[PDB]
Amino acid sequence: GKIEEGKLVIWINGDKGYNGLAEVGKKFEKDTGIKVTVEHPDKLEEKFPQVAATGDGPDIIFWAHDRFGGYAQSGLLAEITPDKAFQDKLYPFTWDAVRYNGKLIAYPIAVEALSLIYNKDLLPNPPKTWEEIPALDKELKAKGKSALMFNLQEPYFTWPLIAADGGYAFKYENGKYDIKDVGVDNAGAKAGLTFLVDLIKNKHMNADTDYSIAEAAFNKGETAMTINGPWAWSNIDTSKVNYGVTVLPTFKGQPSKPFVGVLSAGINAASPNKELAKEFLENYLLTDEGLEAVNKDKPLGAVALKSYEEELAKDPRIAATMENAQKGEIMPNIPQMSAFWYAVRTAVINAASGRQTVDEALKDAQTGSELYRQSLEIISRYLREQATGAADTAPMGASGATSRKALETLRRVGDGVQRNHETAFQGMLRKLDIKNEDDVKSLSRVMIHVFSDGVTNWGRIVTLISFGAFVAKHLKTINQESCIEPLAESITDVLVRTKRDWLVKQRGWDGFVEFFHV
Ligand SMILES: CO[C@H]1/C=C/C[C@H](C)[C@@H](C)S(=O)(=O)NC(=O)c2ccc3c(c2)N(C[C@@H]2CCO[C@H]21)C[C@@]1(CCCc2cc(Cl)ccc21)CO3
Ligand SMILES: OC[C@H]1O[C@H](O[C@H]2[C@H](O)[C@@H](O)[C@@H](O)O[C@@H]2CO)[C@H](O)[C@@H](O)[C@@H]1O
Repeated sequence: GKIEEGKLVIWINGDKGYNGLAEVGKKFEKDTGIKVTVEHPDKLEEKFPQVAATGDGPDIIFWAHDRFGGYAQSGLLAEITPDKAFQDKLYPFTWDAVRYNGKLIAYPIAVEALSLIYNKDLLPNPPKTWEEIPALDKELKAKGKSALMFNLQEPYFTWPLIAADGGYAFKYENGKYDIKDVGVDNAGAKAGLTFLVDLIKNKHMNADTDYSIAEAAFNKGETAMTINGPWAWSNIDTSKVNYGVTVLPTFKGQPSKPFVGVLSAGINAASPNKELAKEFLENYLLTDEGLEAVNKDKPLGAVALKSYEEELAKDPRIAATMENAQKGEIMPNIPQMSAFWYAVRTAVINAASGRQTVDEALKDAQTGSELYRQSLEIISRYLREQATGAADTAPMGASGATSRKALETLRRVGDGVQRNHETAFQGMLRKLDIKNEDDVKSLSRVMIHVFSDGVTNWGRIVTLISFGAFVAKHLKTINQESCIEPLAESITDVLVRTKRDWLVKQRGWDGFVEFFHV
């Protein structure tokens, strides 16, 4: 579809201050005559990339910054170009959160971190350690209360415990991510998730607890503690619970490490209202008055706007938010975050329910989180060596035996396919008439149509990749060798997005190697 010119449609999550945001919209309308519609659809972070890819969706999307790199990589976001005067009004680290491939892709709004929230009438002093919670629950159960309830359906809430003893998403060293180094199934991650599963086994928590259930229990005074972000404080205020906000408990003597989000506002690349969107965000929302309107509805956390943050920083709840943030880590914004979160979501739910053991659950999560990078390594190497006649001398890196053996297998089976099906391959090549980088960009749709709509098996995956090598050879011969790595990226994207679940179920590329073992 087509986004309508002369209005603004905004999407924001239903846990945020969307009524406050709508008030800012009304102020904008009063000056400009432009109606601002604020919506909070379910699963908006999944809906956005689907609808925006067709030139549809909201003019402005609000989410934590972690999702925005994927959106930017997909061409769904307009580049943000504020002047120096405006940029200087926000904290530099918040702009860093919304930078992707050297470009600003959103406006930062506020810094969010989970804290421990406790009922002072039940628990005058909160526990300093996770390890003491079982004994505390026993004391409280005898009085008809429980120690702790929080959302076990979203891995955002369990991550601080998984990370505490050494779990990590993507390793960060010497000022850089090693995207090849994933820390989801190490001893530290296992210890944290085992502690969570044991809480459930011992009836201190219930696997089915979600956001609404935990919120209701805390706000009714039934449970002594919860884990939540600043947005939750409004409903607690309304409940009149005598609450405190504090540092998360330690695990094995180490801080809980929340993944820190920067609520950010991106402009849809398909919007015909980009100038209106920039005006709204810079001159209405990111002002003391604008942020106050949203914050009074549901608190934002530590806002990006320096002038207003100076007022808010005096609040002990914000001090606690920032203490927890400093103990955690700013989320990456790399496109692979979506897959990481899906993988860990499934692991936590399956481990909590008993569907998988902790070891089984985190193994699958590691495979899911590594899948893009490993698939690209294999596919890129095969395409490039096929096109040039010479292999890549670079070390395979992480999980290198699997990558090496997969590439060996692919050489054997993929060369066979190209030989036996040379006629069909040559015919399809000529039909597609691939001349340049723009023509390569058009293949994704065709690949999804032909590949993804068909039986899922390793044979069809070999055809996908082998035909890719056939195209790569063609690109080299016509002096378009620069198109090969984009092509490999495109093939990988199609494969891992459309066959994610199946691939993880096969043990990924180890399954491929076993399937074609001579
Ligand atoms: C009938 O004519 C097809 C040949 C089939 C022989 C094959 C052995 C079957 C018996 S099979 O094993 O069942 N596999 C598939 O049918 C199959 C799986 C994946 C595919 C395809 C087929 N494609 C159509 C093929 C290619 C040769 O003739 C078609 C290519 C594909 C769509 C075009 C654009 C494009 C661009 C890039 Cl870079 C990469 C891939 C593509 C998508 O990937
Ligand atoms: O649970 C995975 C989930 O975590 C984060 O989402 C948070 C969000 O940042 C908060 O603003 C608040 O709305 O709670 C969400 C968790 O339910 C990531 O930002 C998100 O991408 C990820 O899927």
